[PDB]
Amino acid sequence: MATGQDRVVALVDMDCFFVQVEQRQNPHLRNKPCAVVQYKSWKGGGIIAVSYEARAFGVTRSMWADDAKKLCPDLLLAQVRESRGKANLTKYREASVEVMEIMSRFAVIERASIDEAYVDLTSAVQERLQKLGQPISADLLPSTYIEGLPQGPTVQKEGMRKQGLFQWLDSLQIDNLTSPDLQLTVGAVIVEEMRAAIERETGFQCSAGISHNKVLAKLACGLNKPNRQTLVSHGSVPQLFSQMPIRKIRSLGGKLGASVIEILGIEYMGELTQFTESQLQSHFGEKNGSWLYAMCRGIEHDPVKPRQLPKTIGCSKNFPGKTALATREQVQWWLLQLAQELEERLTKDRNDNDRVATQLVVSIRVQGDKRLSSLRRCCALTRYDAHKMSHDAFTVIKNCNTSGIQTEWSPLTMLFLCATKFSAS
DNA sequence: ATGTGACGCT
DNA sequence: AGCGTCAA
Ligand SMILES: Nc1ccn([C@H]2C[C@H](O)[C@@H](COP(=O)(O)OP(=O)(O)OP(=O)(O)O)O2)c(=O)n1
Ligand SMILES: [Ca+2]
Repeated sequence: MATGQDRVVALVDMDCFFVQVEQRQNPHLRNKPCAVVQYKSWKGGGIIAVSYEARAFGVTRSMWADDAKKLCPDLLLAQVRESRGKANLTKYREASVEVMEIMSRFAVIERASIDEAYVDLTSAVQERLQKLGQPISADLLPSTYIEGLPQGPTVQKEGMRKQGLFQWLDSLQIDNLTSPDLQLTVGAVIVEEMRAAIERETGFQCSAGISHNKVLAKLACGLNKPNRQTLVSHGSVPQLFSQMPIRKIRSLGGKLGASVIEILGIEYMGELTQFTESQLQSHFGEKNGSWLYAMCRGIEHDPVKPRQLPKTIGCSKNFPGKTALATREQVQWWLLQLAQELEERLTKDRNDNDRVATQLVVSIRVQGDKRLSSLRRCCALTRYDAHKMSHDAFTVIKNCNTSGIQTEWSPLTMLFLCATKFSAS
């Protein structure tokens, strides 16, 4: 029996992260229907983050502020810092590197997103079981939800959870330390603990998902939001997946999952457990078949990586519709500004992490082209110089102008510089 | 006309 | 090397 209960993986996401960061800075926005805005010019600005009070009005990410004011009239709005013509997210990066430092103190983290990190707690948990030859109280888990529980023979929201917790806390075997359920339970305490520190030392709230692998830890987190954690066990999986849409799983949100639906003619994840391993390999490849077969039975061996630091530093600028760049001088100018921000971020990164980028990546967009990026060329980053970068960034794309006149440009919907291929310093 | 970053594939 | 997929 290849348990599928080898590791203990947690996943922590900050609840309406960007909003909180503003709410902490501006006290007047806390416990208020509010949102983070970007570029007031076009339609009051596009929304990139929504407080959960404003999520009651139906305000969502990717929506113009003017339109959201029609749903939530008294929607308080914070604005994003702007840098040389573009939005600047230095505040949330600096606010993110805060939380990572804290999660690091407990265990090794994989920076999935800016407000997310994965934690492999196998080592840490076992090193607690020896120091705790004794039961586990419910008071050590005041925000933990046991998925699937309760059931059988407690009316409102926190009325339950308690029962599901109690029903669970009885069933577990504190005697058997190899008991995977016991491990997750202990991890949840450890997760509860680090969460409390995050809120104490930053003032920020977050949800967490605890399970045996990364993908389940992900889904578990999003189950009970906000400021709650959810424990998904091996036993919760079959009953859970049977009603759980496939689109609601990492990687399966894309067109892969779309085909998987219409190819096999299904809806939920539990319906994959029928098909053999070789069948799913026959449709989606040896890699996907092996993965889907394991994952539909709640198994995934994609490991948590010691990667608290990114591998690519980049900044983008989009020029939608008639705002496209049709001169060499606009392009020359913007590439500079883009390279200017990239430089100070690089010199920053260097002074903190003691490392340097070596290869400059340039990427563009044209009009009448759907895909996010059309062309993309590497360079060679040797000097953190906002000019040498952009000048070379121009050089590696100077040819792209299809105009007979050199002063113009034929046009760009987007530009994207990216410093990568790092090296130790 | 919403506006980074990681990874797989050829 | 360049492009495609996926998600925050
Ligand atoms: N397409 C996106 C996705 C995220 N973010 C920013 C804003 C988010 O606050 C933060 C993380 O977004 P999440 O998807 O993790 O979810 P939220 O933090 O917005 O709230 P919640 O966790 O309650 O869903 O990164 C963004 O600007 N654009
Ligand atoms: Ca979030």
